[PDB]
Amino acid sequence: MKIEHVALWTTNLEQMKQFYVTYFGATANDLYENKTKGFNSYFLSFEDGARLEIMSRTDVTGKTTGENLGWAHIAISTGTKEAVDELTEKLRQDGFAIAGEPRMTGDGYYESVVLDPEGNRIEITW
Amino acid sequence: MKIEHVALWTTNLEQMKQFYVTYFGATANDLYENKTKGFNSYFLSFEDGARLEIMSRTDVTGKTTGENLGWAHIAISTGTKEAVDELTEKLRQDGFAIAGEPRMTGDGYYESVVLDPEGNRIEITW
Repeated sequence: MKIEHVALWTTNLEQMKQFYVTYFGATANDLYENKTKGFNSYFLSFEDGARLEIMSRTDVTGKTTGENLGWAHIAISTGTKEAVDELTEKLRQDGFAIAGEPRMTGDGYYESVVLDPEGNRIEITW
Repeated sequence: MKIEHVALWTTNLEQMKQFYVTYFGATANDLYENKTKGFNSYFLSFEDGARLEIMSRTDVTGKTTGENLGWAHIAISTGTKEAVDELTEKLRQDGFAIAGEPRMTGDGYYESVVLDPEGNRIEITW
């Protein structure tokens, strides 16, 4: 038993795909489509481990206000401290929101926290 | 680069820990605590791959109404079709909500969908 994937409801599917592909080295599979339900999805694969399922459908439309009970974030590890700093700066210069500057957290992670094109939290870990 | 963990805001931390430990074979680490911010957390490890970070803090209190933009669910694989059926039934008999009966989905997964003690979606995959 293990986590096969984590899924994300998205409003602009292609914009999101090319974000994770550009910045986190993800590989996309073929677009899946269910015209009847207005549903579209991609599975993004990383080096190994869990995949990210990005999906959208015409009825999934509501935005959540702040920090609430439920799924909180995902953490992508980069392997080193230097890697977190380098990626956080590439994202900054490309205009993304840096919610958390790189640092050692009290629970022992060297990470930064950035927001994807639709505001979702991602911890960029070593 | 890869997904190190997926995090979940929780209202009853211990209840949630023993759920994932009981049903999905997860192993918990030591409770982390930041008394100043009212924060508590556990990291649950599976066979390998991404971990599940279950956390709570006195200010994270709001519930989200339906299916919205943002993190959608996580999928735990069990390895076989038979395993999905067996686990979905154990969960049913123990009173958990079966949102989706086991079946082959159009995107090629044999899975069921159950709700954890706090209503979060989990796809139980083969």
